[PDB]
Amino acid sequence: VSWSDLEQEVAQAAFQKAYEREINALIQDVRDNAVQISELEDIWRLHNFLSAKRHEIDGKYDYNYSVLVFVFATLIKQGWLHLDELKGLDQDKLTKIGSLSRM
Amino acid sequence: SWSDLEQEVAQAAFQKAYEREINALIQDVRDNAVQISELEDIWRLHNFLSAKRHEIDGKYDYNYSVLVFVFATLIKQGWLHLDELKGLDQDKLTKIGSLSRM
Repeated sequence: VSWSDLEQEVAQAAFQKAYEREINALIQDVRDNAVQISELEDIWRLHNFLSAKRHEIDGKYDYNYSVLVFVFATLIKQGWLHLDELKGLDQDKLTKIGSLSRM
Repeated sequence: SWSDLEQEVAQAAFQKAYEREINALIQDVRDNAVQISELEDIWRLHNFLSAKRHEIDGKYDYNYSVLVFVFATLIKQGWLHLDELKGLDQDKLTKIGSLSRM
């Protein structure tokens, strides 16, 4: 509850940063797989991968301030974001989000 | 009622048309997975792989009780021509052909 005007600006920032980082990494993966595709089973493994990733990406980047404390905590736990990049938020948030990365 | 060698010419025509479509698919999934630029390109590739996995799994039903319908489809899709089924009884070919026209 309660997000400043610039807290909202630094939130969108850290969101789009971790977002772009993960998309690009995905973009490389789908490329680096086009090489080792020999059998049809390799295509099914690519389909399965695109399924799992699409489901995670569509539901993980939920820009909703009421759960955005949990979203950021995940990204931190996955390396797509560090507390250093959320610099600008109130302190209970930074302290809270941190405690949630290791939970 | 399928002969002993009708079964062999069936396996032949089946897996050949299969290879043509699988090989062609492997090229598409390769050529497209490379030219991906934005994220929207990956979701479109995902949708394609979804529809194809569903179509391919249900397209190649090697079941002699419906294999008259499977072959007729492949012919309507270019993965096979009646010329390649010429080992079958002249009466099946007439049926299979008529289903290509539907």
